Amino acid sequence: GSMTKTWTLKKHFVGYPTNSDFELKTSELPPLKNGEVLLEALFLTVDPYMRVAAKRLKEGDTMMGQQVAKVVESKNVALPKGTIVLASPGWTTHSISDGKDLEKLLTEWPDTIPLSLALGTVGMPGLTAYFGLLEICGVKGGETVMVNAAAGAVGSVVGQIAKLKGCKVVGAVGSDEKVAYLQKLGFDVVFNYKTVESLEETLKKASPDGYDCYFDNVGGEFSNTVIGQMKKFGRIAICGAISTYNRTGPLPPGPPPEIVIYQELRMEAFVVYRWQGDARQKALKDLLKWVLEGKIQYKEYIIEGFENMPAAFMGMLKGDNLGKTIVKA
Amino acid sequence: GSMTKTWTLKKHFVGYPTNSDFELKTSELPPLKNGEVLLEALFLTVDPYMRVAAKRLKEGDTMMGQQVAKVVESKNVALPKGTIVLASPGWTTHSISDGKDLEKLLTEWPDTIPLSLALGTVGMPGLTAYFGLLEICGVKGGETVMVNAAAGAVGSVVGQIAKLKGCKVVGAVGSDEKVAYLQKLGFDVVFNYKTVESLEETLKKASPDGYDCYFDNVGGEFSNTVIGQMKKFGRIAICGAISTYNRTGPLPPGPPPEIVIYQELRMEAFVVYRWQGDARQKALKDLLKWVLEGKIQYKEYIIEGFENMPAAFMGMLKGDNLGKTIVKA
Amino acid sequence: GSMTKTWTLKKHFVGYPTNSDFELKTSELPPLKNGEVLLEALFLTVDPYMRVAAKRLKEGDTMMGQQVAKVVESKNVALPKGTIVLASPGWTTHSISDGKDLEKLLTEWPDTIPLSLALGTVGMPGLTAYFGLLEICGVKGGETVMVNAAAGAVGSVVGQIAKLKGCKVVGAVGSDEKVAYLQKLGFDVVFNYKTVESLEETLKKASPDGYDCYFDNVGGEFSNTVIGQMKKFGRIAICGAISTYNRTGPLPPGPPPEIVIYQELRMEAFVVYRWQGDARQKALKDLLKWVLEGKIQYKEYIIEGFENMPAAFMGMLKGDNLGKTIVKA
Amino acid sequence: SMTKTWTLKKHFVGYPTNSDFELKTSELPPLKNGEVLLEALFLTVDPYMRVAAKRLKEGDTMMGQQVAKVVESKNVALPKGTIVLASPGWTTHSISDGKDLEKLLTEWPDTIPLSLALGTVGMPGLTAYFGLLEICGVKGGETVMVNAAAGAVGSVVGQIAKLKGCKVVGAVGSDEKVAYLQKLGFDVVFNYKTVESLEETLKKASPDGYDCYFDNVGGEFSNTVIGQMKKFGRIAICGAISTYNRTGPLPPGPPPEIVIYQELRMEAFVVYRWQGDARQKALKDLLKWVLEGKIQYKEYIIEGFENMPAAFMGMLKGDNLGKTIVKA
Ligand SMILES: NC(=O)c1ccc[n+]([C@@H]2O[C@H](COP(=O)([O-])OP(=O)(O)OC[C@H]3O[C@@H](n4cnc5c(N)ncnc54)[C@H](OP(=O)(O)O)[C@@H]3O)[C@@H](O)[C@H]2O)c1
Ligand SMILES: NC(=O)c1ccc[n+]([C@@H]2O[C@H](COP(=O)([O-])OP(=O)(O)OC[C@H]3O[C@@H](n4cnc5c(N)ncnc54)[C@H](OP(=O)(O)O)[C@@H]3O)[C@@H](O)[C@H]2O)c1
Ligand SMILES: NC(=O)c1ccc[n+]([C@@H]2O[C@H](COP(=O)([O-])OP(=O)(O)OC[C@H]3O[C@@H](n4cnc5c(N)ncnc54)[C@H](OP(=O)(O)O)[C@@H]3O)[C@@H](O)[C@H]2O)c1
Ligand SMILES: NC(=O)c1ccc[n+]([C@@H]2O[C@H](COP(=O)([O-])OP(=O)(O)OC[C@H]3O[C@@H](n4cnc5c(N)ncnc54)[C@H](OP(=O)(O)O)[C@@H]3O)[C@@H](O)[C@H]2O)c1
Ligand SMILES: COc1ccc2c(c1)c(CC(=O)O)c(C)n2C(=O)c1ccc(Cl)cc1
Ligand SMILES: COc1ccc2c(c1)c(CC(=O)O)c(C)n2C(=O)c1ccc(Cl)cc1
Ligand SMILES: COc1ccc2c(c1)c(CC(=O)O)c(C)n2C(=O)c1ccc(Cl)cc1
Ligand SMILES: COc1ccc2c(c1)c(CC(=O)O)c(C)n2C(=O)c1ccc(Cl)cc1
Repeated sequence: GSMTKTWTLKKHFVGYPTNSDFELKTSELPPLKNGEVLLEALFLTVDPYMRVAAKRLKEGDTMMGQQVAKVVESKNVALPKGTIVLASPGWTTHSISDGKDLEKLLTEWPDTIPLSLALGTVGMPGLTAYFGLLEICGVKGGETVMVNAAAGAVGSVVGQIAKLKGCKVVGAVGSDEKVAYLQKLGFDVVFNYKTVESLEETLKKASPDGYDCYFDNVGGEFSNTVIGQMKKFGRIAICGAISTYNRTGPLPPGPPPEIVIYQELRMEAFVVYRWQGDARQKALKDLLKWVLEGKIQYKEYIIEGFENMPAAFMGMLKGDNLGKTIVKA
Repeated sequence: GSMTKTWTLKKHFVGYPTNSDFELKTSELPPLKNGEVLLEALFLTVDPYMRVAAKRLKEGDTMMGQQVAKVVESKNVALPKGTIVLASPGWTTHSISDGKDLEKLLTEWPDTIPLSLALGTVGMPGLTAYFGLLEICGVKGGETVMVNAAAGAVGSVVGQIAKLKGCKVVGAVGSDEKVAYLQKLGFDVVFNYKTVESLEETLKKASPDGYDCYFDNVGGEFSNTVIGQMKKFGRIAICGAISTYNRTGPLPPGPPPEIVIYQELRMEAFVVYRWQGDARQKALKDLLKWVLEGKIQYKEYIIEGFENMPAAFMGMLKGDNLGKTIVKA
Repeated sequence: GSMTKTWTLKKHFVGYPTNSDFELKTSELPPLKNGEVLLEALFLTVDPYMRVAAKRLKEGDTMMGQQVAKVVESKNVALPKGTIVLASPGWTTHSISDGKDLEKLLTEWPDTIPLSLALGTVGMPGLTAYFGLLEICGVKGGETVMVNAAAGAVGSVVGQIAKLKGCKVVGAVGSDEKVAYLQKLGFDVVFNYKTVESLEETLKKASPDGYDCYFDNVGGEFSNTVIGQMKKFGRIAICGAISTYNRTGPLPPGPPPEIVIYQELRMEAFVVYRWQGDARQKALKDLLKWVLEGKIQYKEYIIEGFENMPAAFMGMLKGDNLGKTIVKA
Repeated sequence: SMTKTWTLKKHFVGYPTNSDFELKTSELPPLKNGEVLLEALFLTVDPYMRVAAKRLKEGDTMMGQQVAKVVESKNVALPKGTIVLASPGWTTHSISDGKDLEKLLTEWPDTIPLSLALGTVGMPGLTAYFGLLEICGVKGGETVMVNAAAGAVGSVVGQIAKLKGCKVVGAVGSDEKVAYLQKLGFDVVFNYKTVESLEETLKKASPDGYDCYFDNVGGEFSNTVIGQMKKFGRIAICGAISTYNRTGPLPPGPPPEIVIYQELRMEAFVVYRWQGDARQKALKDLLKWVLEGKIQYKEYIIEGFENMPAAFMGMLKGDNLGKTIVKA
């Protein structure tokens, strides 16, 4: 009896996604069964991983993704109308759930921050920065950390956790606007990797001593240069490689194995969902407390309208976003 | 006084080394001074690293390398005539030393094994396999381990230590004679990577479940294929990358970061000389005991004549060697 | 005074252009000076060369390009109101010109054909096909000509001029619709290069004798295969290499010089603007006359709306266009 | 009669190695009508053999040309003592029927070595002659880039360019070769192996660019040269020796943006395209220029048929200054 809107993949991406690769559909959801609830999207997220996972989708399928939603119709006594939850039905305005696949927000979640932070700094990207930096990289204080995409959802949290842990932070971003923003946040050195005369010279001057840690979101040639300036036994958290997600040809060369061996680098990739239970719960509480204390400032790149969700995904891949990209329903 | 012969790098290598890139030179060493000794090479080693480190030499320099030598003339009572030592004067038949840079063999070294094992299984390559497998890969027992160059000095020791730790071993070699030899040693699966119809399908049949560990001596496209079949949380010891040492053009593409990230691989490069003191002495003794007890079989590829040292170096780069490549003086 | 709209390059392209790389800007043009005129764009062209030339622009500059325009205000007696001219002010709807850089259409230009053909078959792309085939390739009749992008502006004119000169034409295109269209036109063989089981096998069956001429618009691996089937002393007109314009990494391998040398191939690149004066005028008249006689059928891929000019440029790079891509103001 | 023959034991992997060749001694049959027995005096080794050996079956004889003399004859047109060019491969003695033999120039004097018939006054000299004068189309005054400029073909290219009034920028692989070509008078000569940047070196050697490019090397080297060709510049694609011994994929191709913008003309060629009167005219011109001192000849002589594999391998690695020749 209820209607919904859903973004589906009409055509597989070639290079960057385009508007014609998506198709909006209006359908009628089935009636609720006993124990089910109807969820209305309040905020939806778009994330770089969707560019990679989309290739395993079939044409006509719904784009994957998480959202903050509220119950608008309930046949479940535990989930009354008004309940806020995180759910991953994909790019859709309304969806059916039985309760098992839903996640309530932290009990201490205050009204002083937008619910949309549950998809960002106090959500999956913030957890990625938390464990990638503190556990994979293992910063203990005083290290020099290189982080790229430093003005995005993950990188901005990485740099600010590093600063509050007593580290020096060198950040790479793709616009002068992002450089200014992170400078205001207090990052030690920030530069626009698109306009540097020499990426090697820039990284050398940013830290003549080398780099203890590298939180890598970009991959590709950029990371080959960073590897040449890691300290011996330096540590790389392989978080992402967004410079390759939209590639049409072969991957770029790897770093010269001469340098990798001499540098005896430890390089570990990770997926945020590895951490669950009490470890995950504790990381969310730390992130919430740091936001409320101002040690982590949040900024959101809000795109208004479900109909503009493809445009938000496409823009984020191209760096339009300063901070977590969010679609307000 | 005494005469000597020395192999020098006449020209920097372009692709594989050739005879024209080396020049034998005969010089007269000065008489011995107080505290000096004259060393006569008994066995000299050639190793893949020399292909890469030679680029940092100047044309005319002596090729670098280690050797087992004996004192044949002494003005140093602490190093009497007949003393056996390890020394790294380069590709030379005779050399003068004062003692500081000389390393005696293990005191328990028996006459039942060749002195040349101090350059191989009970030497630098054996230590490389030892720490690369037990620490960097961190084998606990029961893992499925992929080792390439599995019939070489390091790789053959890797597979044999893995077998006595209870691991399944999948070895890749370059000739049918190497396939047969390692099968007789007991390696679970061994194949000739040069003649298999498809490296990917071969690795899948050798272990449909994937690979817990990857001892990587080869790098390049081969490692790209192995990475597509690593188990989640799989560990890679980046030991060498010999598939690139003789390249004329750019490095090959890197591994797909999509697989590296989702499988959350740990990948650490290492240099054998990192381990010193009691850990190194303890590893040498473990290797020596394993040899005498038959747990580690040794095979040497002996090339006779100092004048054939370039041919041994080139042949080993071409895969001629079954076991440690050694030049008998 | 008069208002105008201008497409600017907001960001340098990384891979394929995206909407985020362009910015529409509204300006107020200054008053006309004596001898100047105000031009209103009727049709604008987008062309592959713009993907490569944009690299030399500064961010904020106007995208380069040609257009058919009409004088809407004149202080120039030679250019009264209503005059149609070709002009190259870039991607702009209104512009000021002093007349020197303007080109009137052929005096015999009839009302029976679209004005936009002055940007295509009876314009710059038609001149590229004309001189590239008749002069650089030097077809005299009876040759077998391989042309790729055979359904684009240049390639479609190449194949049709080749057919009317008595040549056999083998065309490569990127869709089955383009295969069907060119087969109907009378091209001897046409195939979809994206779906062939083996590019070499397809080209061998299309002409077991080889290829006398190769009009190359694509470059890359495709041309490596074509070179492997050129007749001895075959001629290649290097017109474009669009398969590399949107690359993120290094160029692909070159053709095997063993084949290029033994086949003694003649390869000459050219720019259409080399030909001027009477030679250029003669070609324009030939192209118009062939169009009016039906020997050259024209097709246009029309995108309506100046605001959709970036989308027409991007679509053409992705093969959306059958025939010359044109933006109707 | 007995003979000695070098055969391809194993197909090459990278550069040829000593083990890839096998010397075989066989007994030739007696002569029939019109047949002669040839004794090799000089044999040539050439870069093309590295590539043509890929079409051989293992056990076959290595291909190649040689100067030979008739030591036994049943052909009146070819008496004992006659000098001829023959291509029986790497063999000390061979039987021929006369059809495939070529007499030397009739005016060939005793003042020059016979072995020049395999070099400056032979196939490599003809390659430089037609490659430069026809494919590059030198008329005089051009700035000419020639690599392998101290080899058989490249040294003749640079000297024909000098006598036509051209500026010559030559690339070689040793300081000895740099000194030899600087002494000959080449305008600019550099060791491409020791420059820190090939682009900088070519930029300063000719800030104006290059009118012509005689290409013996190919690969990355030629990608750099293409970025410095003047508009409408001409490239003679003679060889690509930097790729003959490759084990992996070819390097990237030249940047098409530059090739199109500069409207470059690039034509490959094989020396045997020219025959009859055009070939004869070139041979005469080359002999005249050698006798007049305009083309100096230098040979890299390796003595002994048994060292022919070593001469072929060394030439591929740049040991040779001038044409590599094996003295039987
Ligand atoms: N391992 C995990 O579990 C995990 C979880 C979440 C995210 N990730 C990864 O972390 C990265 C960041 O994700 P996010 O959610 O925070 O997105 P984000 O950084 O907010 O947005 C993507 C950003 O990447 C940059 N970018 C795009 N193309 C680029 C290129 N070619 N070179 C360099 N930078 C480029 C752009 O910023 P500039 O203007 O600075 O270029 C853009 O703003 C992605 O690689 C993603 O896959 C991993
Ligand atoms: N990091 C360290 O401390 C350290 C120390 C010592 C050695 N290493 C490295 O460990 C590796 C083994 O060294 P080693 O002394 O034991 O040499 P080795 O394996 O005894 O000899 C090299 C072997 O590599 C193989 N090979 C050559 N080219 C190859 C290619 N393109 N692809 C695949 N395999 C190829 C050949 O065997 P096939 O018949 O299987 O091709 C050859 O026998 C080298 O990469 C070396 O640099 C590292
Ligand atoms: N030298 C000169 O003076 C001159 C002048 C004008 C144009 N040109 C060149 O000539 C070519 C054609 O230009 P045009 O104006 O006629 O454009 P066009 O062919 O009308 O449009 C470009 C076409 O190229 C094809 N294409 C795109 N990406 C490709 C790829 N990766 N591989 C193969 N084909 C691809 C697409 O058709 P498919 O469906 O077949 O992919 C597309 O329709 C371009 O290379 C251009 O630079 C040269
Ligand atoms: N008809 C034809 O098209 C034709 C006929 C004959 C020869 N050729 C070609 O012309 C070239 C020269 O032949 P040639 O008979 O005169 O031989 P050559 O130049 O006397 O000997 C080959 C020379 O090439 C150089 N070389 C080797 N490897 C190299 C590399 N990787 N990069 C750059 N230079 C390298 C060496 O000199 P450096 O010390 O300067 O490196 C070596 O001396 C070859 O490419 C051959 O195939 C073509
Ligand atoms: C990846 O290319 C190289 C280049 C140089 C290398 C190595 C590898 C390795 C490791 C290997 O791959 O064997 C070593 C050990 N190299 C040395 O220069 C060296 C030699 C002796 C000492 Cl004491 C210290 C360092
Ligand atoms: C670049 O190669 C990939 C491919 C797939 C990936 C990721 C990275 C990452 C990590 C990232 O880069 O954000 C994630 C999370 N991928 C998922 O498929 C996924 C999607 C939804 C869920 Cl619930 C769980 C997993
Ligand atoms: C680089 O790949 C090759 C392959 C074959 C080649 C050549 C080059 C060259 C030129 C060179 O590079 O020297 C020649 C002359 N090839 C011959 O097969 C040949 C032999 C005899 C005659 Cl009559 C005609 C041609
Ligand atoms: C792929 O590398 C390039 C880069 C720039 C190019 C071209 C090709 C071509 C040819 C082509 O289309 O391939 C042209 C014409 N370029 C121009 O910049 C240009 C010059 C003058 C005018 Cl009036 C208009 C455009």
